[PDB]
Amino acid sequence: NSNVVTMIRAGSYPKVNPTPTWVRAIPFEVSVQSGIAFKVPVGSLFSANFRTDSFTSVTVMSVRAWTQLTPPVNEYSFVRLKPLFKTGDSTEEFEGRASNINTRASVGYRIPTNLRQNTVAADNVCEVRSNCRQVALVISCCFN
Amino acid sequence: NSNVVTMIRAGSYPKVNPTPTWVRAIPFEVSVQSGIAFKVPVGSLFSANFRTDSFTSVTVMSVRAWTQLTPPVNEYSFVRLKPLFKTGDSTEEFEGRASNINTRASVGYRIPTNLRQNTVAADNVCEVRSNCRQVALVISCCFN
Amino acid sequence: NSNVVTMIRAGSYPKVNPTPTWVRAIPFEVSVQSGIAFKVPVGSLFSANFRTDSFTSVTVMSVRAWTQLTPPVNEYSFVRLKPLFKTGDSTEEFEGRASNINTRASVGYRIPTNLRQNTVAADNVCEVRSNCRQVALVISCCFN
Amino acid sequence: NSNVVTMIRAGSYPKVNPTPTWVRAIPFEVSVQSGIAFKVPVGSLFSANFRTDSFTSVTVMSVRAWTQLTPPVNEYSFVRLKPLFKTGDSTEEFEGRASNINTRASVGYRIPTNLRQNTVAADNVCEVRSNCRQVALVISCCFN
Amino acid sequence: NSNVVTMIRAGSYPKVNPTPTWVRAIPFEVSVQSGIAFKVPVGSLFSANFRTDSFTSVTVMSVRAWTQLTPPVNEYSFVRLKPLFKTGDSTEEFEGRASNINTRASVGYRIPTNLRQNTVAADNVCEVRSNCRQVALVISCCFN
Amino acid sequence: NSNVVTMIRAGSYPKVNPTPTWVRAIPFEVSVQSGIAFKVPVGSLFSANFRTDSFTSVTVMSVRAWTQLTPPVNEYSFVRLKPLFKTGDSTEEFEGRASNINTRASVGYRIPTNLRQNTVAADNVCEVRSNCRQVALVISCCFN
Amino acid sequence: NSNVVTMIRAGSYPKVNPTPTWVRAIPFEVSVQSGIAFKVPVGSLFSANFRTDSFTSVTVMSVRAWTQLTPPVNEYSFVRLKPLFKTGDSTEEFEGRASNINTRASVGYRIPTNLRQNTVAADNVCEVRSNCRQVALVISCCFN
RNA sequence: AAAAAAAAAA
RNA sequence: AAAAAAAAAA
RNA sequence: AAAAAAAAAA
RNA sequence: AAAAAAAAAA
RNA sequence: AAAAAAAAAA
RNA sequence: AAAAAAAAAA
RNA sequence: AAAAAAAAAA
RNA sequence: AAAAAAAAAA
RNA sequence: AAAAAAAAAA
RNA sequence: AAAAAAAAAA
RNA sequence: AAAAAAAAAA
RNA sequence: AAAAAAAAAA
RNA sequence: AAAAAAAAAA
RNA sequence: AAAAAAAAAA
Ligand SMILES: [Mg+2]
Ligand SMILES: [Mg+2]
Repeated sequence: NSNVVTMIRAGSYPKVNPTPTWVRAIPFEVSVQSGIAFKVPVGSLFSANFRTDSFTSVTVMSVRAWTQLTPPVNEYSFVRLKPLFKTGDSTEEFEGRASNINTRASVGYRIPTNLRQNTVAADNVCEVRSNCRQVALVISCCFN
Repeated sequence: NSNVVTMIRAGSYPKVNPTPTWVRAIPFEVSVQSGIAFKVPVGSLFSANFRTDSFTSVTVMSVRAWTQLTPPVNEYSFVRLKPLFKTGDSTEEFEGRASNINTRASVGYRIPTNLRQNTVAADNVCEVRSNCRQVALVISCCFN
Repeated sequence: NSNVVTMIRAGSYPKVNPTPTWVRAIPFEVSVQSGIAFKVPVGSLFSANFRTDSFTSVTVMSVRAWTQLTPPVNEYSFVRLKPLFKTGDSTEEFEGRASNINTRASVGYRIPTNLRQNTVAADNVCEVRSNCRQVALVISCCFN
Repeated sequence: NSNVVTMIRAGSYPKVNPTPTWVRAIPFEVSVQSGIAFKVPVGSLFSANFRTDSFTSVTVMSVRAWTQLTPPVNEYSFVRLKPLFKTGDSTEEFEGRASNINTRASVGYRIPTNLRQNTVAADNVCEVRSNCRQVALVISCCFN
Repeated sequence: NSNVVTMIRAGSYPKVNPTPTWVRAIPFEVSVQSGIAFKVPVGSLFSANFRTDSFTSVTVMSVRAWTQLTPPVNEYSFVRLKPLFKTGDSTEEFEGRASNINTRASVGYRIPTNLRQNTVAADNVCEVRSNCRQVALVISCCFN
Repeated sequence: NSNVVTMIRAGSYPKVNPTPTWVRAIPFEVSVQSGIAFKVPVGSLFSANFRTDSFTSVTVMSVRAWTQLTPPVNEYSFVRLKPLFKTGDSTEEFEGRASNINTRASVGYRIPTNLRQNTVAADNVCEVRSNCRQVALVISCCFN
Repeated sequence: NSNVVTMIRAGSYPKVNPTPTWVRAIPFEVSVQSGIAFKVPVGSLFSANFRTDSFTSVTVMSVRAWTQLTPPVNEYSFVRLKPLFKTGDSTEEFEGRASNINTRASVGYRIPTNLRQNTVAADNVCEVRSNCRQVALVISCCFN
């Protein structure tokens, strides 16, 4: 390959976009209480911590969750996800449980193409339930 | 395809990165004076206007330039690029000229793999010369 | 095949969901008045009569309608469907007519993937018009 | 694919059923005492918690069990299942044991076609034995 | 081919629709001010001038824009499009620039299937920015 | 497929037409008297009820007719069509009869390419005769 | 297949045996002391608990052992098996050790065809040694 | 990958 | 997938 | 290995 | 016959 | 399955 | 798809 | 056309 | 020779 | 293995 | 050249 | 059409 | 894609 | 013989 | 020999 700078025979000015879209896998944690569902805010996806503070909308594709702290004594960890949507919330409770007391419980869900619209900060992604005080989420989405 | 939310049989917690790299084509303009070279600052690449204010380093791959305003009376536009490098500046003057007085002049250069290291805000990319008061640049780079 | 109970070499605890989705064909009737459009409520889809009272949302895929009572004297039955959507109602009037005075008139419409979002009890599916006092609907949908 | 609503050339009124059958995997827990067998009631399968309260009968296909709490000190978890049938109870004691003290014990059994008849709330599925105070069951069945 | 009228052996009365959908490419202009974004109203798509006054909803598929008047002295034309959506506005600024001062600048964007829902008169399609006082749009859509 | 908005590399301004042609199947009814021919006016094809009020001309391709009300006592329905043309009316009487007293009679005719010219509101399509007080027409035409 | 009882064209009285042989995998536990070998009695294989109380002889094919309780503090479990035979005891000490302190240690041995003779209650199968107070055995044998 | 239940298509 | 024991079929 | 987003090449 | 949802198997 | 009209792609 | 009547073409 | 029940044949 | 139950192997 | 009667499927 | 919408044919 | 970055699948 | 000049490799 | 830099051609 | 109109057949 070349070891020096070389000329580029540029043509006309191209189509440009200073603020493009971005497909990402965003990791963040949420605090969870015993027997109570926690509504995950879409606003958590927009942050300088993820280089996404310039976005105001996002299209969520999938959600994965893991328990982030140990479970109560004698128990195995569990985590549940209930998808939420502006056009109508679901009543599914996708659940994962650990089979070793020292291991994380995990589960996830995919959003179908027909339900992949935008969401803003004030919207919620899903409800999280667990016997662990913290849950780690990894959300696959398209910032736009 | 599916019309409803479906379960994802998630496994162990994956490797994650909240602040990934980003390959981009960044468009911006610079002011140019007659007979004077303008040093293009790398700092112009880091801005909320490009969603890149969270980065402090960038690896430039190629630089393309176009005249952005009309040339002086009776003249055809021209633009020249002189690559700059922290390990030693080049003396090449890659030039493009218009063949129609109403059209932009354009030129570019590719940086070879061996010279693709990082640059920070205080560094300069290249020197620009033109008979036009403004030059539009489109820089292909890897933010990291 | 086996005539006795046999062991299952079960492994780790699986992913579970006590409240899954359900693809259905829901039959119900609506009362219709001469020259007046009847707005079909989505709420009619949630009922113990269909085993769907545990759901609060549904994604409608297609709607089919049949006249359920005889038409006025000297006439042939007819039924019209006008799709309704939260993002904007349609002005289509899909119509079917009977070709035998003693036979039902029928028609239907398919909702495209891009318009297959959720609906809740307070929403309406479509407007029904007919010269018959009752119309029988069969709605293909995904409860979630 | 289509982006708009389209007509369906519906024919005669079809055969319908407002209350269909449903093949499911039902997860629930039972409390177990040391040295005592717990009779699992079929009634636990009918609940609004599973969207099955509209059913009064079910055909069980298979039963899987996991210990749901930690075992006594110095021990490895174990779980046993004894199939029960209205025409004659079995004396099999299908057992699983953990090989790591921190892991669940698991086992299951399949019901042969010849023994797949209906069961009602007052009937029992099987007897559960364990050294753990709770057992998690996942029953594969056909609600009708 | 036949030179006279011929009989058609018609059967039963067909399914009919007096008010069908219509796929179109709608051309219209908007006034634009220096440094200010113009919100393009969906209402502009419904007009007797396009034979679309009978529609109240439309599904936009793509938007293309061209500068419609000459740019300021010494400049090249430019046009920018920022997609707007009821579920969340985008922050993309798709841009085109002219490479000849006497030529139009142009750009466009495609709406993905998952975001192709209906819009009504009060909704907005996108924001337009330009250095030209007028922009000509051609919107590909499905009236319904 | 894409889940986000994407750029379109638009070129020059295309050829456009705000008021295009439209191929349609138009359904409407006419009142018919015993032993009297009813001249079907072309004007009935132009109406807001069909989204065609912006057109003033139409090219008819084919005409189909069905009896729309029951026939007199003891009789079977019948319908006759006599094509009319500005350059010379036909004397054909294309006829259909029912073979069941409760069923519609139907018939149609195709206009040959050589006779497919435009017609305006004041023109007539055909003459209708029937023993039924109403006839339902479905006219295949090209609005222009 | 048949849904009713059907005739069997039986012939002469067959050879019969009310008390047949049985190939089994028998699970049972033994108590073990630190630094002391435990002689496993063959008599443990004959019990109503295994449905084998009607047998007085058995041919052992293989022996597998697992530690059944946790090991002493700071240690990994271990289990050793020394085969015993009426014609001459072996001096082999087949051993397994755990590689995780929370996991069972396991080992086994196969008896060659030439040493597969019968054993009665008063005979011993093998000697067991372990640092765990209990060992779980699974013996593959032929009851006769 | 096949099969069973609900749905859709053919 | 083959083999051994019980059973069934051929 | 294919696909989607950004980029580059053709 | 294929596909989508629940389940089962591989 | 082909064709005509509107649209999109190539 | 073939044939018969009128017409046209070859 | 195959299968199940009764019968017949082989 | 195949299948079902228990076991073993792969 | 085919056929006849009843049934089921196609 | 394929596809989507309206129409026509098969 | 291939490749690089982010993502998804296998 | 080939060739000429400088360089590198073979 | 291929490749890299400058040039030329296609 | 094909096609168009009327008829008949398939
Ligand atoms: Mg009848
Ligand atoms: Mg471990």
